[PDB]
Amino acid sequence: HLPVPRLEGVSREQFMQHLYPQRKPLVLEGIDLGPCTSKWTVDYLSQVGGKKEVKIHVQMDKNFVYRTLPFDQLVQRAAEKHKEFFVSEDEKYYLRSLGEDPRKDVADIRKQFPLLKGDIKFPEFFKEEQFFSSVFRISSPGLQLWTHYDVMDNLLIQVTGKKRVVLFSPRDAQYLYLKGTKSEVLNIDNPDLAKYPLFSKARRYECSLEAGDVLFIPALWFHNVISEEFGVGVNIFWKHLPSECYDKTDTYGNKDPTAASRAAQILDRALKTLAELPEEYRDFYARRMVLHIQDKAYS
Amino acid sequence: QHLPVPRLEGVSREQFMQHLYPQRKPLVLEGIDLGPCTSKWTVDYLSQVGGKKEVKIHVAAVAQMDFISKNFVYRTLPFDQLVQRAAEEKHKEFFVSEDEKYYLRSLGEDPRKDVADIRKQFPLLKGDIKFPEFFKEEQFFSSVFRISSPGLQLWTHYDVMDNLLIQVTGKKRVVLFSPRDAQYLYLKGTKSEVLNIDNPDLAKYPLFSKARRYECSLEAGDVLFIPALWFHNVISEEFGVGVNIFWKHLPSECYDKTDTYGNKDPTAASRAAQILDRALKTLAELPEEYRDFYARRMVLHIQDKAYS
Ligand SMILES: O=C(O)CCC(=O)C(=O)O
Ligand code: NI
Ligand code: NI
Repeated sequence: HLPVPRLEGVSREQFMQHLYPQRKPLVLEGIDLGPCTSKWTVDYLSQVGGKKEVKIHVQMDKNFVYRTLPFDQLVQRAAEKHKEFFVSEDEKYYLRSLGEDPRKDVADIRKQFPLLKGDIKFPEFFKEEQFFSSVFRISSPGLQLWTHYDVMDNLLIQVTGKKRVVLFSPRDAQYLYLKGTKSEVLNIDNPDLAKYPLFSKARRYECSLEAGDVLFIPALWFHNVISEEFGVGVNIFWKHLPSECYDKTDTYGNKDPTAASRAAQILDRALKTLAELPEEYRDFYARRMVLHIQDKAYS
Repeated sequence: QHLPVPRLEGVSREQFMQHLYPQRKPLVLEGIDLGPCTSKWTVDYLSQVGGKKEVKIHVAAVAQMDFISKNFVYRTLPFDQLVQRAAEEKHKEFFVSEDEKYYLRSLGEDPRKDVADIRKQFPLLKGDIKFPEFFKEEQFFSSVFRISSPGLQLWTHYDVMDNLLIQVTGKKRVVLFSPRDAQYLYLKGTKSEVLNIDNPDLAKYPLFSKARRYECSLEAGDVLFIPALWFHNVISEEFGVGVNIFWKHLPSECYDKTDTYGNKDPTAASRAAQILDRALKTLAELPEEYRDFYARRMVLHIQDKAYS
């Protein structure tokens, strides 16, 4: 239960030249985000944001179904056991902003919530060219989000309400039972070691974003976010690598850099060759392979 | 773990070939009619009937031969003379030290083109020995003389062929490791860095600890079956003469035609490594924080789609 460092009065420069390079999670207390942290009450937020349709999600596994609703009702229901309901009386809601055409364009609080945007100052921790996306994350009290990872550097700004989040090192990948970018273990707290023995060797870092706190999540770091109370956050993705290194298709910040994806493909070719020797020689030379990859491309 | 390699007597060409062989495990066979070699081949006889065919030889100043440091030097001798020296302890004449040890491993006339064959190169001697007929004729790949000074310790290597190591004279301690144990052995090519296997430097080679070793000793008359890929480490305990017979377990097509020894890995496997070295080249131009993550993705993938 390692804790992630909290730090006050950290500077633009201090961050970029001395903290950022450490490549480790870190929360930043007392940054100036503007008025937003002060005036984004459920009652204000509904008014300002508007009634544009936002794609909704309704401990989550598919035990959730997607819906849609007017932004203003999304928030108001997020706060509320909601009276009117898509599925249940004790429904829980969850927003994750997306562009107009989700497969074409990234989310961006500027373009999509202009009026609300003017209320928040994103930390100037990266260069304006490196920007990737800005995302509203509004969830209801208690919601539990599977443990995923993102390929962009991330700033998770907690604007309103509390929120627990626990993180894992990229190197605790093996113990994570990775189905793509998500991990199989839903309940982080008391995990059925029965079903997944390895999840226990994973060193977890924990921390709790209080309204106004900023959590930095380096590229590749694993993280579970549980909304202690109701609240709205925004996180900001940005390109750590030269812009050419990433996936063009990717408007979520989830697809590996092409390089990873390319070498992962030729890897499947090497295996298609190997596969034609009797299992026993195939086994042998596969292990001889991972031996190689470890000596040379590890740390 | 320290296991024993089974020792079976009166095993027949059919049992071995049908029952024992497909098990793919080490096995020693006792009491096989090896021909008269086993009683005839004294050092005096071998010098004589073996002749003066000049042979390439390993000379070493220390029992524990080493490829990392390469603490031994290639030389040549007339066969008879090699035998004669291998059987002494001290030496009148010598390449390096009065106490130096010798190792013969029979080679073809032109190693670049010719596999070694006891038949072709020591015609008179092949007369005294009846190779166990335990494989199909067509798959016979090679047959090698092995002659060593007492107390000489070769290194842990594996071979790509199946192999019958025939212990004609002297006594040989042989410990083997599974091919799955590759991860514990600190290999560099078909060789292992761990030289001292009885008193291993665990400070230097920690993983060597997880390695489960089969052990067995070879006495005159004993024949040992060493399936391909099985690591093995031999130590002639007193001066002895072995011969060994490699042969193809796979479609002859699968092997590397340029290989006259039995080391070079099946072309396909070799292929996959040139391919893989390509992936490891493209990925390599990602920052290491990243590349490292995708390496570990890669091995996770191999242990699933490609391991046993
Ligand atoms: O007998 C020896 O000295 C070594 C034999 C060996 O390594 C083999 O037959 O593969
Ligand atoms: Ni995320
Ligand atoms: Ni060998």
